[PDB]
Amino acid sequence: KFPRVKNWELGSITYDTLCAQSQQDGPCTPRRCLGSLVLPRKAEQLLSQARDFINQYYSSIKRSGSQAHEERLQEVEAEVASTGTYHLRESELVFGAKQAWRNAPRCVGRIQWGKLQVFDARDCSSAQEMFTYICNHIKYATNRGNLRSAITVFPQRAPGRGDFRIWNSQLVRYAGYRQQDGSVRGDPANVEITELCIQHGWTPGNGRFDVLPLLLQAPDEAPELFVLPPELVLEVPLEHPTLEWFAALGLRWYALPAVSNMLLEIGGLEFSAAPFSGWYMSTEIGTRNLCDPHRYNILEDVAVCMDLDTRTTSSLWKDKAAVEINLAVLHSFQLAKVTIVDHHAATVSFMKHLDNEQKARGGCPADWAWIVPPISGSLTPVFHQEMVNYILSPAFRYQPDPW
Amino acid sequence: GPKFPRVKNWELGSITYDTLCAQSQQDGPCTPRRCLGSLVLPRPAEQLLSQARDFINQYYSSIKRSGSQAHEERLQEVEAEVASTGTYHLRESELVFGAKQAWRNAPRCVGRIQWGKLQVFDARDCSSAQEMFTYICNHIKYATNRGNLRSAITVFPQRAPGRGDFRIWNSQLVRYAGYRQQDGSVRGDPANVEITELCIQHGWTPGNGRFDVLPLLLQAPDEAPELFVLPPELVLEVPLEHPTLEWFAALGLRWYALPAVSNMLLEIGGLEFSAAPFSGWYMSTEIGTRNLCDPHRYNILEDVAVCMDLDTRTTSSLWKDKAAVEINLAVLHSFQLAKVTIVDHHAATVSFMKHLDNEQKARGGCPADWAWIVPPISGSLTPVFHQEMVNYILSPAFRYQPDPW
Ligand code: HEM
Ligand code: HEM
Ligand SMILES: Cc1cc(N)nc(CCc2cncc(CCCN(C)C)c2)c1
Ligand SMILES: Cc1cc(N)nc(CCc2cncc(CCCN(C)C)c2)c1
Ligand SMILES: C[C@H](O)[C@H](O)[C@H]1CNc2nc(N)[nH]c(=O)c2N1
Ligand SMILES: C[C@H](O)[C@H](O)[C@H]1CNc2nc(N)[nH]c(=O)c2N1
Ligand SMILES: [Cl-]
Ligand SMILES: [Cl-]
Ligand SMILES: [Zn+2]
Repeated sequence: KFPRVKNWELGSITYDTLCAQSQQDGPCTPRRCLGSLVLPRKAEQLLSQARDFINQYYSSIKRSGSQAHEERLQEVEAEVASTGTYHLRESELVFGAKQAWRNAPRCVGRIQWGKLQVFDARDCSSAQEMFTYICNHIKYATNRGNLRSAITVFPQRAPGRGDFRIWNSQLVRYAGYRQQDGSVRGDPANVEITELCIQHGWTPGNGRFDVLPLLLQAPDEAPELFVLPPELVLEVPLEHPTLEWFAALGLRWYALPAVSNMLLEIGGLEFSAAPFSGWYMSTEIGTRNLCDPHRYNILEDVAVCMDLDTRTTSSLWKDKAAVEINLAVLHSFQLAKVTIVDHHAATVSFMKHLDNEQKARGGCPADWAWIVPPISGSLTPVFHQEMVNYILSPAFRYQPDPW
Repeated sequence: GPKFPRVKNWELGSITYDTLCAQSQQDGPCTPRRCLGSLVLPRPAEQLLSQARDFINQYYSSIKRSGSQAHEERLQEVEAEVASTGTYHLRESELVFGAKQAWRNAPRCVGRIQWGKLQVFDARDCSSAQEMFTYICNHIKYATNRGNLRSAITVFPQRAPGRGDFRIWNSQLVRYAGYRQQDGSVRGDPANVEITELCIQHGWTPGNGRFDVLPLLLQAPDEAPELFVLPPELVLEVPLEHPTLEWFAALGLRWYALPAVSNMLLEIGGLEFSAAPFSGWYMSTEIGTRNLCDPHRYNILEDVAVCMDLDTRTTSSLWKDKAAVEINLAVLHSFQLAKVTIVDHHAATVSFMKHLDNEQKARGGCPADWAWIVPPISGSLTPVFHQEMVNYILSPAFRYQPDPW
């Protein structure tokens, strides 16, 4: 029937009835679970999604059945029947953006979901205008290190017309230059975007942390290249509270995590450019970005500096170096007065969020493999909590690369 | 592309397709509408015969005699036996193949690289609780081997029509007592509170330590379980010390050498073996992270962090992470010093990636439960974190079964 959901540390049980509201298939079947896969393998419809969303909106303002609610439904209907599409009012877009964050199964930061600044950028007609909105978004969100969550929404997709797109996967990305002796200098995750930039006329650097320009694209136009003003990109030098040699590693990370390659779907409408930002959880930087073998891969370097036995796995040299790197990220962001949350505090807030949502909506869609942090899993409460994963709309979705 | 799940490793960029999942004949808990992958326990002769035939086919394939005269004859013999008695019996070599294949098929086990080297003790002649005990002690002595641990399974008689099961009530052959206290706390292992109280109900005189080895409650068919004390010399333990933190030894922590699971059901060709205890050797995180640091287990994290003089008043000091690493190191160092087989989570996961490649070639895939395969500390520092996995049920299988009481 409905999933019985148990927490194995406390022995407490809930039941998810929210999943019954899902209208979209995930990748699992009774024959086999594909829950660990990162990406998906691959007018009456629009109208029914539209109506459902308008229903969500009016219920949320506690005015279901009001004349305003009936009129709005007819507007949507008349617009679709005539034009094949429709448009949201700003207040609907604001509600929609918040629900999409709220519904995002892979996000451990959802306790913050109702606090989101929404910039309406739907009156955008050029890449140059896109750039101006983006600079303002960054300036607002960064806020001298007192980070504020925000989203900017660019014009929706229209049939038989190219999309508005930001080609970069994030607003801030460090270059990855592939030197022909096999290796990569910089961030291996951004090799393809770096090359795309150079090809579109960017003068490349040759450092480990060169901030990339943005490639911005208006419909059916070649993308345009814009360099972000260095004073807009707040960055944090990494040092360690006790290990003085750590700063000599020349490591740093940027303050603002702003994803810019995802599609925002609201009521059947699709926003192909809608970058969103919040603040970092430390493990993203300290564990994944710096310690992944296919990223900066600094584990061995830090270990050799800590004079650890690199010869055998059984000395746990990797685990020790990783802890210290995460410590340095936390220490450095704290010294710089830049908002950051550690994985213990984040997962503790998520448990509170699960409980809030259980009372509010009867469940919470969550992807266990993503919610549990990449170091010290079972040391956090979420490890011991069963979760149900399913797709609710409004939603953030992946979409193909524009190139 | 091919019409099978596509499986990617995000570290290496390499891609495989799982075709083995096509052979699954039993559903798990997921649907296209919602994934239940994270749940720990998810919820007639014609039915027996098809399970039986499938297994005999599997057996004859494994010896490259599929379609042979002996194959058709063994099939014919299984149908005849089921037809006249409602059940059938496995030849010795079929039981051995079945036991190894159940291990090979176990989605939650990271140690499967070793699957082909499993010593199978045939105990289907056992007729008493006392005899079960003799078999179990023999298993323990062989598997323990003075610290040079050897994988083994002992198989007691199958479930039979209208007759009680053979059962071992304890969840493992070695378990530390958990004594419920007057204030509500637990002395010992909280995981074992219930089995401890059952032992006392059945006549065990209880100790009062943190590490009292429990007696075994053993049940022969249609009889009350009998109580058996393991002679201490048979139960190898390892006192825990740390290679540099000299005070760690003073904590008086220890763990037993042999992980031997005893409450699972071994299913083969529809036959059900309700008592089939199996053992290997530990991965160090099972002891160092889960058993010692889980909040609902021994919960020693704060004790150790205080000894290490860490800031336990704030999450951002990473005092939990720091203490947990040193505890795992102590586990590894103590087992190594004691010459008792053990594998760290890095070596174990590397060996499992090797296993995945072997099985891709041998069977076109490998059923695996990501959440269980990725270790409870240092997750993304191990190669399995970045490997997509397909989970599904194959038979022969080890299955959960309800508690006997
Ligand atoms: C405010 C503090 C926030 C924290 C601490 C946080 C934390 C996280 C973390 C750790 C991840 C995993 C990312 C990865 O491993 O690659 C994630 C993913 C995600 N977050 Fe949040 N987040 C925050 C704000 C937001 C906001 C404002 C939004 C949208 C409005 C959002 C939506 C998402 C989405 C859609 C993903 C999945 C990304 C993907 O699948 O590629 N988050 N978050
Ligand atoms: C040889 C060394 C072995 C190692 C290092 C190993 C490792 C592990 C680990 C770390 C787990 C996770 C347990 C947990 O978190 O509760 C596990 C589970 C499991 N193992 Fe292995 N194992 C080994 C041998 C065996 C053998 C010999 C068998 C059977 C013949 C086996 C069958 C299983 C099964 C069925 C589970 C799942 C149990 C459950 O879900 O309660 N393993 N193993
Ligand atoms: C709003 C927000 C806040 C935050 N702390 N992290 C994020 C995600 C940032 C992030 C971190 N590592 C990696 C990625 C890339 C993910 C790519 N997808 C396709 C798996 C993104 C977003
Ligand atoms: C053969 C074998 C080897 C090994 N290293 N571990 C095991 C599992 C032992 C084990 C460890 N922690 C916890 C448990 C309890 C299992 C809980 N199941 C029933 C959900 C069992 C078995
Ligand atoms: C294969 C596996 O699904 C994949 O590597 C996932 C695991 N969990 C994750 N969790 C987070 N937060 N971010 C990730 O990129 C991943 N990667
Ligand atoms: C809720 C979650 O499924 C549960 O805590 C699981 C997670 N992964 C695990 N993995 C292993 N090896 N052992 C476990 O007990 C668990 N517990
Ligand atoms: Cl990032
Ligand atoms: Cl154990
Ligand atoms: Zn699933």
